[PDB]
Amino acid sequence: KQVSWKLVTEYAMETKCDDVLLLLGMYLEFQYSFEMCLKCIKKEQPSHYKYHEKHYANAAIFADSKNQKTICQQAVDTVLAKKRVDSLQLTREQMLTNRFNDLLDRMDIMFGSTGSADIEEWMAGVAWLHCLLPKMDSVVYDFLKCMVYNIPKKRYWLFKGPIDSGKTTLAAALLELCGGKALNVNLPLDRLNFELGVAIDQFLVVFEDVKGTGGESRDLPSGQGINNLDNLRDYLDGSVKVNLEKKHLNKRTQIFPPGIVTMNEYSVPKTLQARFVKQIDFRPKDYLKHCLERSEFLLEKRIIQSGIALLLMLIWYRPVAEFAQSIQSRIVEWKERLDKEFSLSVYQKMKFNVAMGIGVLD
Amino acid sequence: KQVSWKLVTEYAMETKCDDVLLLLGMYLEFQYSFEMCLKCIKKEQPSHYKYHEKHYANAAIFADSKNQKTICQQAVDTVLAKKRVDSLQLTREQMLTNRFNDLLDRMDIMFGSTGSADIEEWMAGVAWLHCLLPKMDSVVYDFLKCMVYNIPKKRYWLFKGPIDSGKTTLAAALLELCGGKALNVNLPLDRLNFELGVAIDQFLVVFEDVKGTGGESRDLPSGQGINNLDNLRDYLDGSVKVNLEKKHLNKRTQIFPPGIVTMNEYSVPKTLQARFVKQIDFRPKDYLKHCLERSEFLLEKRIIQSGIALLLMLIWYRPVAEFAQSIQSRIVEWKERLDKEFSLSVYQKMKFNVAMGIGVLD
Amino acid sequence: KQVSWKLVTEYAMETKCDDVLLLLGMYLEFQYSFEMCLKCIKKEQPSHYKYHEKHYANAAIFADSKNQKTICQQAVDTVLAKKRVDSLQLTREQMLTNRFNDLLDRMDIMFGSTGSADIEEWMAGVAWLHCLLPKMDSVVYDFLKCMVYNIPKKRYWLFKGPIDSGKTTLAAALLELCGGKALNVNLPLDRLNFELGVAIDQFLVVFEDVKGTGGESRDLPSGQGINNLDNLRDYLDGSVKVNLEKKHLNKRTQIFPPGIVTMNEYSVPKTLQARFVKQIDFRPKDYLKHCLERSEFLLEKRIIQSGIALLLMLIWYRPVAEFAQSIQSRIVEWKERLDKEFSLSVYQKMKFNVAMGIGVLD
Amino acid sequence: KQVSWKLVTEYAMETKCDDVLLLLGMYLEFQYSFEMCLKCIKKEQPSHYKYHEKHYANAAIFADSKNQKTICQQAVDTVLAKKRVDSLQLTREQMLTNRFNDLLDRMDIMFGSTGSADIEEWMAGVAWLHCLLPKMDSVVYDFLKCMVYNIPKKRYWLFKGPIDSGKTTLAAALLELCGGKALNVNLPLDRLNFELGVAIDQFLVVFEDVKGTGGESRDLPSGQGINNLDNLRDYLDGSVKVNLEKKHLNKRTQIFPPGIVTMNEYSVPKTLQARFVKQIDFRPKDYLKHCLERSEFLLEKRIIQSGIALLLMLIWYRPVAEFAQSIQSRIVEWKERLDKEFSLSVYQKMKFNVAMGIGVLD
Amino acid sequence: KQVSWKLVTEYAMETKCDDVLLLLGMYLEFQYSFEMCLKCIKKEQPSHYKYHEKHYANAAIFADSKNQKTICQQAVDTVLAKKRVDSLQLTREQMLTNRFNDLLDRMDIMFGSTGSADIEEWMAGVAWLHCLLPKMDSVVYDFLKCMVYNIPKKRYWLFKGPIDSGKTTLAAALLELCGGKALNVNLPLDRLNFELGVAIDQFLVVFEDVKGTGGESRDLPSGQGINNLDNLRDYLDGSVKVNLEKKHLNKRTQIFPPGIVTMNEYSVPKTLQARFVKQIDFRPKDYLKHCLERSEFLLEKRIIQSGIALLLMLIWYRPVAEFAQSIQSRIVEWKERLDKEFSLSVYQKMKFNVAMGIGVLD
Ligand SMILES: [Zn+2]
Ligand SMILES: [Zn+2]
Ligand SMILES: [Zn+2]
Ligand SMILES: [Zn+2]
Ligand SMILES: [Zn+2]
Repeated sequence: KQVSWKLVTEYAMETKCDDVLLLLGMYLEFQYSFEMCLKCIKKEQPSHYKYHEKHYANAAIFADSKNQKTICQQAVDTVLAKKRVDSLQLTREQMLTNRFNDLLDRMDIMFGSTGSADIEEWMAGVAWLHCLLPKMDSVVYDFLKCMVYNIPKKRYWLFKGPIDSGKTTLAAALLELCGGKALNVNLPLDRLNFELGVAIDQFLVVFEDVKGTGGESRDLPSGQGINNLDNLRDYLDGSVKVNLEKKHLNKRTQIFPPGIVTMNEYSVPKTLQARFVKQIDFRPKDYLKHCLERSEFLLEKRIIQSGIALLLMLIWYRPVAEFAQSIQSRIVEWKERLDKEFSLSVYQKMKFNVAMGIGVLD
Repeated sequence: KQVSWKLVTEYAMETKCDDVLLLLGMYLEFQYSFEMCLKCIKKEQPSHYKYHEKHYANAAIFADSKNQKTICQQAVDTVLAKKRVDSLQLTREQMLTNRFNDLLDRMDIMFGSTGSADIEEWMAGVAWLHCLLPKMDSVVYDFLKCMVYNIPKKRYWLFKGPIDSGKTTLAAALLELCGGKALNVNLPLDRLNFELGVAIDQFLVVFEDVKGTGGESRDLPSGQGINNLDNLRDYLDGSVKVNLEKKHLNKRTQIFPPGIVTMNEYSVPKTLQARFVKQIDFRPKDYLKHCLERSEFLLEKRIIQSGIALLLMLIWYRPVAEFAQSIQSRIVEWKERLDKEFSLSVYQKMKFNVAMGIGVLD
Repeated sequence: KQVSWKLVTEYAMETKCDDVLLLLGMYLEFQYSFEMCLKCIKKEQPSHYKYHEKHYANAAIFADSKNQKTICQQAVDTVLAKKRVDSLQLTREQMLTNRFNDLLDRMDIMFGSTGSADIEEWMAGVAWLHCLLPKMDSVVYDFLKCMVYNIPKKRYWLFKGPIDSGKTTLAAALLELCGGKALNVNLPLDRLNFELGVAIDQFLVVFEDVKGTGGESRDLPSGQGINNLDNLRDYLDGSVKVNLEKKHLNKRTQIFPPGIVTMNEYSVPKTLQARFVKQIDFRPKDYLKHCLERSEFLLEKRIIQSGIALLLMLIWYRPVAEFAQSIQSRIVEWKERLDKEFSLSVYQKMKFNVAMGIGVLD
Repeated sequence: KQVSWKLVTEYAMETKCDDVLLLLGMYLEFQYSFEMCLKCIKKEQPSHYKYHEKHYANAAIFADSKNQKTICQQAVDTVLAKKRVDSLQLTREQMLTNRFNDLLDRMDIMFGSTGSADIEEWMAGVAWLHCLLPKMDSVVYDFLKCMVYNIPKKRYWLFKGPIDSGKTTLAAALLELCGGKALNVNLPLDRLNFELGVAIDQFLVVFEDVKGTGGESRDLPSGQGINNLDNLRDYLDGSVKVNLEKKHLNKRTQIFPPGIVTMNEYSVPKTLQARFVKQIDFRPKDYLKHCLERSEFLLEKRIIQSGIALLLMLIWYRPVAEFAQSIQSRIVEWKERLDKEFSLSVYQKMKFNVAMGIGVLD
Repeated sequence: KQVSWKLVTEYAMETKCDDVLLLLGMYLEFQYSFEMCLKCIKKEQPSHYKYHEKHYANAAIFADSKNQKTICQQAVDTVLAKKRVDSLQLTREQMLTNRFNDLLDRMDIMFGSTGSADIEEWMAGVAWLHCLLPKMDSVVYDFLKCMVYNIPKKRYWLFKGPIDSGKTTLAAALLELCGGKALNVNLPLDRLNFELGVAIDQFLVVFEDVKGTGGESRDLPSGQGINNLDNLRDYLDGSVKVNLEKKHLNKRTQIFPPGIVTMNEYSVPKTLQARFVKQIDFRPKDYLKHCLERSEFLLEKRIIQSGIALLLMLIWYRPVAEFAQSIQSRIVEWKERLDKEFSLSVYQKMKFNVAMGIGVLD
């Protein structure tokens, strides 16, 4: 009779779906009676089995509409219209809490009744990560406060180290823990601005492997990335706003996002150095490598690079009140979960096993 | 049933909202009953709580409308249309007063009971800023008269100074007080029109850190800024109109905007120098530097580079009749609030502190 | 009167038809009575005769409809939408089984009573192919497990060999058995992203004939392939996601696909070599060469490079349980047909022939 | 009342019209009573006088429609939708037969009651062509079987010869006899792919005048075309499919089409040579030139370059059963036509006249 | 109420109006009553006064129509559609007669009672032009026959001469008499296709001032024209079709148009020279030069370079039967008017004047 465009927009806003084709393809699965849906019975996809029921009726009418895409276009624009509002209205801590909430939804399913994730292998990831840097759980908390506070000339951390030292991994988990885009400044001074535009609306940015000049004697390729950063002081310390680009034309004007610079031991100009409020030197450690050699699951399952392993470390080490009021109920809920499955002496042993480089789970 | 396109346009026009996705996002939040509206109950957004009730009805119908996007378009074209009308019809002073009303709009909120802004700190900034130059409030006033009057060969100021000397800060605060855009002219003589086109319809312009080839011994980079500036004499003194490029074509033909040129102490050709009606030299001052070290909040909350700090200086030093008739009543309103809050002896101790380099609030 | 958009979409969805002009072309052939339909009477096209009757009615109305094109669009967006859904929700094994069902779909037709394919010849290809490498069926199986498992640093195979050595053939057959795209990386270090973007949503990738600067004496060209590969270590071992360029912008962010690298015997940097979990060397064999000279049909009917030849090898050598539960019944169906058609002693004489270099069917 | 979009699509599909403007302009000529049409009475254009009658009525209503182009747009898309189907469904021999049928329609009018063509001048063209190469009629048949069979590593012929030797002419008639696009590989390695995309959906391709390096001593310009061909082995012998481009993005992936390479006597690398299954050396012959000097009509009327002269040679020399069943009825029909107007001794004399270089028709 | 789209299309078709904005502009002038129409009363525009009355009614309704633009579109597509039809169906002579009718259309107006053209002056031009070359009217006639016949290797004329020698003038007059475009080939060998594409659907072409590298001593520039021409032998002699580029792609495939080549006395390669069926040499003549000095009106009113001057020469010298049957009656009409206006003895004195270099009207 008359397809309800509203319900479709609701489903989209509930699934957080900003892809028109992906929305179309999912709403259409609902057109079949749920009174038999195996996707639901078998709980295949949460984005499906939690809405099929409610939307059967409307999806059945939807499958007969003459402009299903136009409808999905408005549902999507709605998700984007909201993503644009929060962009200007939400505070940074709220930005961070939403990210956090989205990661918990991911964790709720991973370690749930209908999920594959093995939490024991993920706490092993926490043990390995907490052995990568001293007072690692305090570091992540600090980093998070640095990013949310986002204060001029104190918004960037510099990860320096050889390859396979750990900065890339920690810098990756940190990225996913907060949401944000990595960028590449090892480009020609004219190709730069396009890349810099990527950081639009982002919470944080990670300048992956910035290459410098000097050090070719130590087998390190000369690049202009370091040189470009020293020319992007305005961006890094962000005291005033900046104009960002995309679509071959100027878009947003804002405070460049705070972040991390991953580097490979190139000499740094004193003017560049001064832009980093914190520096972390990573050196490859033998036991850590050996631990992995005897714990393939941490790599093959991409656990130690996952921002989830870091959120997990927080929930496990950090005091509840350190989180936002709004999300604390969900945090205590996970602490109890965790505390109920792992004792301290068990988690501690995992850390001991890493130190001995033998296999977290031995 | 029958959504009102004019009611949405009203909302857009009173929010000065030129963003479609944003307008859409804002409006859809009014579909919910405002009775138990927390956003209103907590008064978290002026652009929301001030209009939710009046638009509840309309928004609720808008929610079930099939072309929400199209409705928002017309509302935005109406706002762009109004801005196109002011570009061609308001006097520069009417342009400056609207800008002032807008900043004031923020001040009511920042310093309101919902805002988080500390007015003592923003007055600490007036004091610090008032120690950056001799007779600073008169310096600001003149600039303003200069910009509004926009008179041939007497519309450009040259801020010359080392680094961390204040020119960047004052040029930034001035940029925000009047509206306008910063421009980079240290570019390829052909990738110039690109940037010069950003000046379209802008009130004033600021060429930041113009660099010259001449000079190098004193540690100053190359850049072609000075060079380029000398080839834009017609844009600078504005005796006749000019053709500005944007959208990768020739849009607006207008008198190029007045403004400032920030520079780092190079050799300025006589022909270029003759283009500036006034030139200010900034030399690093220890007390101002030490003072910041002890007055972190000035930089951390981006106060000294705010056009709001400067608007507070005019309201605090200058007489009412100096403002546009249309706004005075609002200024007087502020003077009183301010005079009720700070004694001249208090404000004076503040400048004394900056003078002794010890943080304004001691 | 009132054409059914859903009936056309059904037709499009069951033909996996993503082409609009093509869908339109197909559907308009159903407007004619199927009673005296020669295309059906002669069963010349599965995508036609299998659906003509069910769609006669609809097609006849479609013929007098004013927006046939628009109808076809939605039907295509529905198919693209389904493909967008599988990209994000199927496991790699479910991806491999669909691919297998499709190839099987062809096999039913090629070897059917309407097809022109000689099954003895395609079994001559299994034999020839089974003489190209030791334990070839186990080699194929592993690759498959490798690709499906897509595990960090253990997802790339290196096919190294001269020319006319078999690597090109096997890499082509393997490419068709799993789906995927061939890629050329011997390009300008900037005209690279272009090609790397072709890997988007693909199941596996094949970098064909990667060339290196090192080496030249032995008559091998220059090319920058090896060079480039070494700069794509992150795309190869797939520990973390990557941003792929297509449409002249940044589309999909995904784990780069697993695959093969075909190479012509250059010097492979240790850092690059460490990127391949397995390496196969192909050396020209006389009997295989002579055998082709006498087994023209193998090359002339493009059989040895077919993924169909290889699917026939798995069905012929491998046990049922090795296949996905969902498909086995169809394989068993084929095994029987095959076992009823060829005796092991016959197939063995075939390999003996390839061994003596005299054409498989003597 | 209501314009019949269907009839318009039928006319378009009957005229094989894929040009919207050309369709619009022709359907509109039908709006006038045919009961007086001089275009019909005078039989000016077959595309007009064979449909005016049937379409008057509908064209009269058409001339009053408010969106004649939208209608013509669907008629066209229909012709393209069909051209796309046959692209995937028709066999190569059917592809060739359709071409053949289209050439007969052209010949039916040329030598008909309302046509200008003089068949005697066209049989003179056949006599001249059959004197250009030994057993010429067997050559064309062979070439046609080579093209239809389209077998890997046996799909290309190489025409080598000085200028005005005859390869260009024969290669042109062959092109038109089969339908297909010529391409130019004498382009920069980066401009290549654009050109190569032209061969999409084509029956055959003709690489016109490929220039090499070496031979500048014999007054031959150095080019990179030969060099590019040796880099297009995959394309030439076509054992596996290839990706083709257009519209600045990737389109079809298919077996590159078979064809001819016209060359000017440059040395050929043994690796390139091996790609041509046949080579034909053309040497300018005196009597042939003299014959033309005394037979201007063969050139001024473009007869010896016309694919029609070749189809005519076939019908005249070849046995009916050598053609496809479907088209034989039409072939015997032309043989009788021909046999009724030209005796063997007459045609033979024409061949004798060419040999003597004096004028086919003397 | 209900505007007629066909009536507007009629207006567009009879004005040969291919401009949308222009058509719209013209039509809206008919909405006003034609009773007191001054434009009609004063007969200032044929494209106006000749149709105002018949369209008053329609135009008045058109004025209140909501989609005037869309109506005009169809009317223009109808005119473009007609032109697309003539491109493919008229004989070159029918093309030349339409062109002649059009120029004649102007002549009726220029020399009418509303026009400002002095016919004595335009006959002064025939005389001057008739002294520029021996047997000029026969020279014009031949060119015309040449162009219409468009016969292989006999379609290009070479106008070779110094400067101010007449070649430019005659080539311009000839260009206007037949229709066509001027082309610049002294360009980059890659920015050539651009210009060559302008020849699309044109009747004849004129390569103006082709320059050669050879030669320089005699004060002649460089340019690559001659060079390029020699690489376009296939475009020049038109034995086979060619692919022309426009819209930045490959549009029309056609026989390249016939025409003239204007040149300034360089060295023309034999291979290039063989491309011209006729070559005319222009050498500066004093009397012709002096004559202009005293016959300013010839240059000032752009008469000697007009195709109208030349059409007047054919009507004045040539016999009726030489024209197309379809137009003769109109020519005879003109001959009489002309013979009634000028005696042969008068016209002869005119040539005598040009001969003595003293202005034709003395
Ligand atoms: Zn379901
Ligand atoms: Zn509210
Ligand atoms: Zn059928
Ligand atoms: Zn007719
Ligand atoms: Zn009028």
